[PDB]
Amino acid sequence: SRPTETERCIESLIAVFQKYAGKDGHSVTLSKTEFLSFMNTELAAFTKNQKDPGVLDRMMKKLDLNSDGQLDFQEFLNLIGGLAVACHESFVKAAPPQKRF
Amino acid sequence: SRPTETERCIESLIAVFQKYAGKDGHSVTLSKTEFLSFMNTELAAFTKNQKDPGVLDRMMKKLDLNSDGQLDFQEFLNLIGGLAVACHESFVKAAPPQKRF
Repeated sequence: SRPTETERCIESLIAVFQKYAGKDGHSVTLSKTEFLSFMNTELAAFTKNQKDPGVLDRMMKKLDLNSDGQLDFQEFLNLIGGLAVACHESFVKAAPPQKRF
Repeated sequence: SRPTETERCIESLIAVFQKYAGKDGHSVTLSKTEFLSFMNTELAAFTKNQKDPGVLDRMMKKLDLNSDGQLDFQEFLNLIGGLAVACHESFVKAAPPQKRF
């Protein structure tokens, strides 16, 4: 597999992490702060003017950082993935009258 | 944001789940079995001829299913995401001489 919709799907989220987590191959982790810039630089639709300080702020905080001292592989998928569920489809635009704290 | 590399990245993994987890909007979950077909139908590069029964088999089993009785949002990102780390970049093609059980 290569040109498969899913194929491009996987490589997509893995790299969002790798990009900040290493441009020339360094380690299998990243940085809580390095994630900051990425979100605001390549994910404004999720944190546009911080219209919602409960999507990103809640994820990055609850991500529980303690893996090798640095970020991680799923931590990112978890970091951004969670936002997708708290900003993109899956959960949002599905239960407008069923949303609360 | 819309045409951003990350933008397409998020929508990519969310839909892999949604697609099996509902084509016309049903719920925010999926099905352990429904995931089976998806992997073999749109992710053979990860389970091609089951060359590696430790990537998918270990993920789907350890995913710990007990959310609303059905699958879930991250469960998929976790299911496929984990594979990306156990088959795609992030972890693989990074430590050839540093891999083991």
